[PDB]
Amino acid sequence: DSQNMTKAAQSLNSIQVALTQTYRGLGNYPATADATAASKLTSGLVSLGKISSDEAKNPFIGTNMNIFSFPRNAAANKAFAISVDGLTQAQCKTLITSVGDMFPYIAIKAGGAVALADLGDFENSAAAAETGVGVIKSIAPASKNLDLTNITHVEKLCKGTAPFGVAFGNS
Repeated sequence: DSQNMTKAAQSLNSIQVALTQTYRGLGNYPATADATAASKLTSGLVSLGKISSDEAKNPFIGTNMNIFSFPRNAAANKAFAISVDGLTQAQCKTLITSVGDMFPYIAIKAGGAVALADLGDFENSAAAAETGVGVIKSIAPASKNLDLTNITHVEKLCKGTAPFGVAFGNS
């Protein structure tokens, strides 16, 4: 389908549904200062049965996807991002165009794993998809969101050296 892309889509959907159902009425998502805390958050949610072990798995690398909380219009812990790390460039581009329509926010880390600082702010970081890296889709009104009619965006998407991490966000 490819099988891993289909599985990633399913899992990413299941996780964002679980996060929004669980935490929207609680005012915030759980704090995550760094990727260590993000990893512990995912493991915690598996342990509550909110997401299954298999849904938490990054299908490309076999370990849990990190879940970060990050700011929204300066308010702490008001958005989340599910990070899919360890991708090849091809997997980065394919995944974004396969599941991206389900997420208002998308950011890319080239050459490493997603970190909190890479995420910026859910509402105030403008997308610059013509650069193919960083925030490439967001609700910021000044955003230049990924535009598959633009060959520049298509070619530059997931620019750089591997591994690639892609963060899929919502609030």
